[PDB]
Order: sequence, then C-alpha cells, then structure tokens
Amino acid sequence: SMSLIICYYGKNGAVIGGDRRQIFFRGSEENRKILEEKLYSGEIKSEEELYKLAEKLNIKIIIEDDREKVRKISDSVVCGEVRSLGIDAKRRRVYATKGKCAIVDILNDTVTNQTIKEGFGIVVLGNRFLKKKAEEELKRTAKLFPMMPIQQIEDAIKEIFEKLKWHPTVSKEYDIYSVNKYEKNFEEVIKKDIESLFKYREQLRKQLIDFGKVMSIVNKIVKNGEIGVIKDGKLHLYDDYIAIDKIDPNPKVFKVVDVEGNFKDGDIVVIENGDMKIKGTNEKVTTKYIIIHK
Repeated sequence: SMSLIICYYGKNGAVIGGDRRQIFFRGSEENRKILEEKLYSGEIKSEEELYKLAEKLNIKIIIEDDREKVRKISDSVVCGEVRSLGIDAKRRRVYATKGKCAIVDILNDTVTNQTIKEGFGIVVLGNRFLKKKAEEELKRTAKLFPMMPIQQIEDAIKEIFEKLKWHPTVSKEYDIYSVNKYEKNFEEVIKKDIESLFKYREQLRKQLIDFGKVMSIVNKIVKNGEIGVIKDGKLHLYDDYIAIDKIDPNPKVFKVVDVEGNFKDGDIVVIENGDMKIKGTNEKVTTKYIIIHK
C-alpha cells in the first residue's frame, strides 16, 4: 500500500527512492477505512498506536516489508510503483531516465492514464501525510537538483527518507537508485515492463480458472444415478455421464470405463449415495475412474 516514492529526473539523470512496506488489514470494511484515514492523515504516529487502535476496531494487521517498490531496470531506467490490491488491482508506476519521466496508471489489466514528462522535475507518490512532508522537505533542495551531482541528489533523497521513516507506513529499509544515461527507447522499455505485468496477471488468472475447473469437477461427482450398461466387461456410460482418470483441471475423459465385480453384459450400473453397484443384483462395482455429471 501507499508509503512514499520520490523520483527525480533531469538533465543529469534520474534518481528514485522508495521503501518496501505493505499493510494488510483483515476485518470490517468500515473499520478498515477508519484505520486507513488516521494512518494516512498523520494522526497515527507509530506502530504501537497503529496496533492499539486496530485491536480496538477488531482489525488484524499484517505488515510485510519484502515488497521492493522501486527498481533499477538498467543503466538508463529506474522505476517505482504504488499499488492497492483489493477487489481491483490499482497501480501507479513511475519510470524515469535522464531528462524524462513517465507515470502510468493501471486498473487491473487496463492502462487508464499515462503521463510523459521531459525536462526536469520531481514526482512524489504516497499517502497524503508523507507526500506533503516530502514535498515540504523537498522545497529546500529541489531547486538545486539540476545543478547537483547525482550522488548529492541521492543524499538529499535519503535524508528525506531518514527524516520520515519513523512513520509506520514506511519500512525499516528503503532503496535508492540512480541512473545517468539516456534511454533511447524509453517508451518501449515501459511497454515491455507493462506487458510483463499483464503476462503475470494472465498466469494468475489461469491458475484461478484451473482451480475453478477442479472445484467444478468435484461438485459434479455423481452421488446418485443410473449411469450406464455393462458390455465387454466395461461400463458404457449414458449420455449424461462421463468418466475421468483423476481430479485435475483438464483430465482424460472416458465414455467407456473399466470396471470390476460380479456382473454380466446388459447389467445396468447405478450409484446410490456414492456407492456404485449393479441395478437389481445390488452387487458391488469398483473402478479406478471417477464418474461425473456431463
């Protein structure tokens, strides 16, 4: 979630800093909201205040600080991201190279806004409180950045992260990266990075689709039915039914199923309460396969 990213771009290069902290809340949507407002307004000054207020509101907190939010893609490009994963996956990414910066907004699998900037400036992403304080701290050095060596800008940005990291939306560790080369294919590099996000999301989607196929197979298992007729020692299933070799997202399907037991050709196979037997005789029918409704 929203902590702090600070990004400079100018003729001397680009510099980005960001922390790593994510906070997950579990509990009522309304109390969640109350907690976030106080967290992002500056009312909540420490972790102890946060944990205390959360327990009073019946919200469980999970803080995870393994989220790298800024990266260095190459000699010429740095980037950062803020995001909110809820019902919707909301992201705002900043990319920067010497002399240029881009901001891209993404809702789920759609780019909803983009901004490209050339010249020099600063982009601050994060919560209101930290955004404002960083901007306030920045107004004292930001004018000087275009005339500074890169290391001094790094330092100026570190200083701001040192001054603000007491805040509980910030991790203990933060990352600073800079580049001093111009990326000639800036837009392509951004495009490729964004496509990777979409590929990754399409993979998660496939995993969830597969889970749903499996659950759907499990709910379709036959507990009751007249399912077919014995022929050549095999169960020839009726149209409403099919067999599968195992519970899997895309299993081998069978209409004609190897079975064992005391029956003969023309005997009708039934299942009642999940017990497979011969109609009339009531003799037991075993199989390796799983029978499901079409």
